Amino acid sequence: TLYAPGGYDIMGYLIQIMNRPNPQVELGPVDTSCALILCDLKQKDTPIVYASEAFLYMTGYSNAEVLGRNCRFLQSPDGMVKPKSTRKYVDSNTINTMRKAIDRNAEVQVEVVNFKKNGQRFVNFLTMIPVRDETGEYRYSMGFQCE
Ligand SMILES: Cc1cc2nc3c(=O)[nH]c(=O)nc-3n(C[C@H](O)[C@H](O)[C@H](O)COP(=O)(O)OP(=O)(O)OC[C@H]3O[C@@H](n4cnc5c(N)ncnc54)[C@H](O)[C@@H]3O)c2cc1C
Repeated sequence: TLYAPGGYDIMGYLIQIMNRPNPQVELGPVDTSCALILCDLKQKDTPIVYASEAFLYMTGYSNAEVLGRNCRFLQSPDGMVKPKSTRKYVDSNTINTMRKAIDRNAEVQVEVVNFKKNGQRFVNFLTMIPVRDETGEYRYSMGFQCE
């Protein structure tokens, strides 16, 4: 996984999201003080390319343990979840809903059981919205996590 050398336009993307003409889920106002991440949809397995301070702190994982990985790792108390595996602590329907929404560039909002680095179980009120890069086409996905 590689990252944009100059960094990501997180604030620009936040504004883009709040300005979206056809919102499908209720986000309301959000900013960089929250736990959020940006994944690259044009790279293998939609890797995380940006994680806010709040996300790292809320989950207990460091930047080096988050960047370049699919966020599904939060689905196991040991931070290890293989793609297509049948999770034993997370509802399959919820996981499937997330997968199809991403594949369709459709907004989605769910409550999913996740685990912190120390293994603590928590419910993640998660919202994901597709983001267009400078080309005007969808390239990234911004996720908003809330314990
Ligand atoms: C920006 C962003 C932020 C994210 N943040 C989080 C986060 O904070 N926490 C989190 O947990 N995830 C998060 N995700 C989601 C995660 O990265 C994956 O997208 C999610 O787990 C679903 O995709 P998958 O690849 O894991 O699917 P898969 O590994 O393919 O798993 C799908 C599961 O659903 C079941 N299933 C599939 N199809 C069907 C069907 N037709 N009928 C019945 N069952 C079916 C299967 O049994 C399977 O185990 C985020 C994603 C993005 C893009």
